[PDB]
Amino acid sequence: KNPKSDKFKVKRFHHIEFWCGDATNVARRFSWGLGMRFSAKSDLSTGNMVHASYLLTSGDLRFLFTAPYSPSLSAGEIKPTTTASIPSFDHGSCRSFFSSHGLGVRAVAIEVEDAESAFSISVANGAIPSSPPIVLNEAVTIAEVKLYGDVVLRYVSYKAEFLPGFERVEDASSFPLDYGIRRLDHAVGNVPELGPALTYVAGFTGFHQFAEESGLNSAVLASNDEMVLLPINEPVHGTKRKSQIQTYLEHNEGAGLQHLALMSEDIFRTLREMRKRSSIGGFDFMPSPPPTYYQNLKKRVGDVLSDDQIKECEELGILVDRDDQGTLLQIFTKPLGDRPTIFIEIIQRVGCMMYQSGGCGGFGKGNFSELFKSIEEYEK
Amino acid sequence: KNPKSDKFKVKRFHHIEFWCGDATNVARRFSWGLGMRFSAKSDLSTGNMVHASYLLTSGDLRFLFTAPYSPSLSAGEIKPTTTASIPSFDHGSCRSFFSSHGLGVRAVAIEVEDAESAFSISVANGAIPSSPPIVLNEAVTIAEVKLYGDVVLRYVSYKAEFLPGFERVEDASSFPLDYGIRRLDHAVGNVPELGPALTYVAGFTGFHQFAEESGLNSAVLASNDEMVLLPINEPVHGTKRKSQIQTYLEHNEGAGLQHLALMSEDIFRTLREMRKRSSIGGFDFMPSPPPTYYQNLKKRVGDVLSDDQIKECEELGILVDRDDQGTLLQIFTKPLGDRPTIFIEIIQRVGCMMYQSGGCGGFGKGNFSELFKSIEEYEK
Ligand SMILES: Cc1ccccc1-n1c(=O)c2c(C)c(C(=O)C3=C(O)CCCC3=O)ccc2n(C)c1=O
Ligand SMILES: Cc1ccccc1-n1c(=O)c2c(C)c(C(=O)C3=C(O)CCCC3=O)ccc2n(C)c1=O
Ligand SMILES: [Co+2]
Ligand SMILES: [Co+2]
Repeated sequence: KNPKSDKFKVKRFHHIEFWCGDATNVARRFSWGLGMRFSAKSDLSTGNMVHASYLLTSGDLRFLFTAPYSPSLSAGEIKPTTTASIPSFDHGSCRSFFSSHGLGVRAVAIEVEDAESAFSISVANGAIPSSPPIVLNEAVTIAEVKLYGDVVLRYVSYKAEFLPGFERVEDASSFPLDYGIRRLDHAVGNVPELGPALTYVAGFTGFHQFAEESGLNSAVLASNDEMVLLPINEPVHGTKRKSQIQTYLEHNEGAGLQHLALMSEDIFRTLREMRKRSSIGGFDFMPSPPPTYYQNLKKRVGDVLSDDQIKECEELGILVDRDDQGTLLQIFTKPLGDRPTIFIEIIQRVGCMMYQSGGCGGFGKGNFSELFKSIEEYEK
Repeated sequence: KNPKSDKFKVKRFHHIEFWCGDATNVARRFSWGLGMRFSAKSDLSTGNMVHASYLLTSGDLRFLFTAPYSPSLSAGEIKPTTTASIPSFDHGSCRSFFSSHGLGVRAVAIEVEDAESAFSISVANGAIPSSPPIVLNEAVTIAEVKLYGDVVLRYVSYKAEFLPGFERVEDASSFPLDYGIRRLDHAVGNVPELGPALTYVAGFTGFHQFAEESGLNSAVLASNDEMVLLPINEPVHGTKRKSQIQTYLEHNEGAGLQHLALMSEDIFRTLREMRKRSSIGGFDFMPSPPPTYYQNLKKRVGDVLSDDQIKECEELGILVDRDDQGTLLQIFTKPLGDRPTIFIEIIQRVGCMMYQSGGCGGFGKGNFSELFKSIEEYEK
C-alpha cells in the first residue's frame, strides 16, 4: 500500500556530499576504487577561496567531495560577497563535523520541482531548517533541512551543469573510468531511536513506509514513485554478537549515514573490477559467505539465476535475496575510511517490470537468516 | 668543505609522518600513485583506541599516515595507560595541525644511535622540545623537537619491526607495488625568514651548510656523511611572478614542509608508472618544459645521457641539472592535496662513486635559469 502522501514533488536522488579533511585524496581514491569519472570542480582554480569541491560521476550517480581551505583566504568575505559555490558551506561546521564523525556523508541531495517550496513546506511540517533556500545564478535553487545527526537532506531544483560556479573537468584529467555503477538506490541512516526518527522525517516529507539477532530494527521511507528510498536502523541491545548499529553510533559519535547502495547495470562486472583494485588503492569487501550459503542458492533462486550465474556469485561473494516481486543481488564493502562507520553496498535488482519499480526485491533482510544458517551448516 | 660537526650520531632518514583527517584514504591514494606497499598498521584492530596509523614502504622509504579517532574512545586513558602506539600523538594537536595546514608532514624522522642523548644534546643546544624521549617495549626510543612551523624532527633509535605496537600487514592486503622508489633523498622546509631558521636548526644539530627571479633564497643543512639533507627556502618579494614560497606560506598558514625528494633506482620507469596512473587516482606532474629545454640538453649533458636517454627525458618531462661531481635528473608533482602547499620530487643521481656521496649533482637550482631561457627561446 502506497498512499502517495509526498508533500511536495520529489524527482530522484541528485547527489551525495562527503565532508572531508582533504577532498583531493578522498576523491581520487573513490574514483579509482569505484570507477567514477572526475566531472566538475569548484576550487581555487575556479575562484572559490572557501572550499575545494570535486564531483565524481558514474551514470546518474554523483558523489561530491568537499573540504575547507584556511579561513584566512576568505576572511574579508561576507555571505553576500562569498566565493563559495555551495553557499550553505561553513568552515567551522565542516571542521566540527569532521572532527566529530570523521569521513562521512554530510548531505543527501534530492531533485525537487521547487527547492523554495519544498523547504517552506518541510519546515511548516516540522523539519529543522539547516540552510535557507538560495538561488544560484538565477538558475538553480538549493535548500537544506536536518535529516538525522549532522546529516542534512538537501533540496535542489533547476529552472530548465552540476551547479553554478562549478567547471567541467579537463578531458586530460577526466579518465573515463566505468565499472557499471549507474545510480544511487538507497541511503541508510543509523539512529539511537527508530520511532522518533521515522516520525520526524515522515512528518515533514510525507514519505510513506515501504512494504517490508540481526542487531537492528529498521524501516524504509519512500517517495511517491518509490524511487527515493531512505531506510533507517536502530540497535537491538544485549545479544550474543554486539549490535553493529551500536558500534556505529559509538565510533561515529552519534547518528549518521550508515551505507549508500549503488545500483549496477551488471553487478558481476562491477565486483570483478572493484575486487581487482581492492589491494591497489580501492575498496575491500566484507568476508565471503561460506559455500553452504551458495549450495543453498539453487533451492531459492535457481529459477532466476543459472548454475553459472550462481557460481559467479560464489566467486565474487555476492549475496542474493528475494521478495514477492523481484530478486536482489547485493554485497557490502568494508568501512570506507578509518572508522567502522560508513560503508557502501553494490546492488542489482531483477524483476518488477512495468521500467523497474523501486525497491524491487527488498533490502536483503532475509540474508540475515540465510547467513546465520549457512554459517552453522558450514561448521559441519 | 664538510667540518663534520654533528653533535650526535645520525644514521639516515627513517620515516616521514603525515597527519591526515582520514589516514585510510590518503594512504591508499599514495600507495597506488607512488607504488608503495602496505607494510604495518596500528589501529583499532591492533588495540590502538587513539589513532589510526598506516605505514607504506618502497625500498628504504617509509611513509606513515596517521589520523585521530574520536577522543571518546580513549577518554578513560591517561598517558601511562595509553593504547596509542605513538605516545607523542595528541588528539587536539593533530586536529589543530590539520585544521591549520591541511594535509602535510608532521614529522621528519631520522635514525640516531641514541634518541635519548640526541634529544638532551639538541635541547641543550637550543632546540625547542616537542615530546620527551619515551622507550617503547624496552626496544625503541623516540623523541621529538621542533624543526619549523608545526613540523617536528623525530629521533628514533633501536637497541638492535617498524615500531612496537605495529603489526605487519596481511599478505592479501599488501599488494607488492613497486615503481622503483628506494629512499628519501631530502626534505625541504619553507619559512618566512631563512637566516633565523638556518641558525636555529644548525645550532642544535651541528649540521653544516652543504656546498651550493627564482622566487626564493635557499640553503641546505647536512649530516656528517651528508646522507641527511635538509634544505630550507625563504621568499623573495616584489617580482614579476609571485613567489611560490610566499604562496605556500599563505595557503599553509605559515612555515612548513615544502617538498619530499624520493630517490628512484630508475627514474624513467618510476615516471612511466606514475604518469600512467595520474588520471586514475595517482599524482599529476607539473607542466612539461618546452622542446627548447630538451634541444639544449645535448649541449650540457650529452656526455652523461645518450640521445635516446635524452629523448626519454623529453617524453617523461624530466629535468636535468649537473654539479661539478654529478648529474641530477628530477621532476616535480603537482600539490599532493587540496592546498598549493606540499609536493613531491622524484630524483635520480649520476656520479660521485666512492657507494654514492650525498647531494651528488645538487638540488637543481640551475634549472631555474635553463627553464627561463627555454621558456623564452620556445616563444620564437
Ligand atoms: C549485520 C552485519 C554485520 C557485519 C557486516 C554486514 C552485516 N550485514 C549488513 O550490514 C546488512 C545490511 C546493511 C543490509 C542492508 O542493506 C539494509 C538493512 O540492514 C536494513 C534495511 C535497509 C538496508 O538497506 C542487509 C543485509 C545485511 N546483512 C545481511 C548483513 O549481514
Ligand atoms: C619555481 C617553481 C614554480 C612552480 C613549479 C616548480 C618550480 N620549481 C621548483 O619548485 C623547483 C624546486 C623545488 C627545486 C628543489 O628541489 C629545491 C629548491 O628549490 C631549493 C634547493 C633545495 C631543493 O630541493 C629545484 C628546482 C625547481 N625549479 C626549477 C622550479 O622551477
Ligand atoms: Co541496503
Ligand atoms: Co628538491
